[PDB]
Amino acid sequence: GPESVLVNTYQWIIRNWEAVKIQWSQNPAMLYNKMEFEPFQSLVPKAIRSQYSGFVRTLFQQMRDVLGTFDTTQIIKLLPFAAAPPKQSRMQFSSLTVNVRGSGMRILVRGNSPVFNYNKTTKRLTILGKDAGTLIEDGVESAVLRGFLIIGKEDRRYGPALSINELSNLAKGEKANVLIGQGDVVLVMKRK
Amino acid sequence: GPESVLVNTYQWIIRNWEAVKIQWSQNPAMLYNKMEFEPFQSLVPKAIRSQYSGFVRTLFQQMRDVLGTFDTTQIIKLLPFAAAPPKQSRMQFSSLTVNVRGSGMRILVRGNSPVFNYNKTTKRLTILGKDAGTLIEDGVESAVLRGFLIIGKEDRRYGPALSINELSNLAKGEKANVLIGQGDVVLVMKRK
Repeated sequence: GPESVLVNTYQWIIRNWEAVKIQWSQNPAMLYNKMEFEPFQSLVPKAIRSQYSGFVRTLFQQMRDVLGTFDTTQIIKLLPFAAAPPKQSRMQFSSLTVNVRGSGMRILVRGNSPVFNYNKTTKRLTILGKDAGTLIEDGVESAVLRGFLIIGKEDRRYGPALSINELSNLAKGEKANVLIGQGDVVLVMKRK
Repeated sequence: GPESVLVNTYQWIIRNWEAVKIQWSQNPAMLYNKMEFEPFQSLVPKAIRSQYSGFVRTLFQQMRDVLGTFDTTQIIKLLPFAAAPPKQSRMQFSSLTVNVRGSGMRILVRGNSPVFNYNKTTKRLTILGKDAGTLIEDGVESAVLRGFLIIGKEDRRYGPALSINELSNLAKGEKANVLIGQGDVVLVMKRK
């Protein structure tokens, strides 16, 4: 069923991570267009899956472009969302819907969630409470906000915290504090 | 202090509601530019108060334009946010920051919140747990989402629920289900 599709998709990415990782760097459009992502795509709401894809494809390019920010967990998490024909938008998505267990569950873009839980202690990925396998690894977070880097902890110098939908009029190169999740304020920078 | 400013601003709107209500309908730009809203504006983050204002001014015009949707509570709640020079944006704000009690507290755009609590049973407004006075009243919600009307309860006909940041590519006149708050899905329509 839908839960199996989600677990199986992440299991497949892990099993083939050697090849997938290279393709993500060298020919990502070919990777995104692989048939193996179609079952996952069936779980993503039709009204939004193209915008999710444009978002994730842009995040991935940020990661390619900003040295030292490669994050295996983040690539694996987001990769199936890149598989729709992309459309651009100005929105920041904090989570991404998948239809599973008879409801829309939401995968958090930053860090762990009940759907996608990578255990830094055991090194295994758990999807909806089930094992998906072991991740084989290769401060700035380049694949969370479109057009921004998360650069560290809160700095009071930069004023009141903004929500992720309050960033559109910041200047290129401007730093701001952002409420990125419950009780977690981070410093971001709008990319030049 | 800042808490007093918030309570006093809402008390003032209520005390002068007779005049304010007429001006809101007949000469809203004059109303928005009144000096009495400056102390409230000092509480709104400088980086976002113009965008909050463009949002609220647009919501108010929706209410003027859609017959039978006048909502005294909603006008009073949002009015001080209209007092900044407005700037337009495509964002949907679910809550609006005010700096009070040494933190950024958030006034929910739809319905009640700890900061702004209108009691439908007693008919009084409570701001940060203190009385602000009695509201004197004059299904569609026209002043919550920019470019949309909330039109009723969830209708499964219209598919998976979308978050408020997932609405930008809906067509004019299209209906969708929206997760407007925790465990509350509503049907919306994108205005023609």
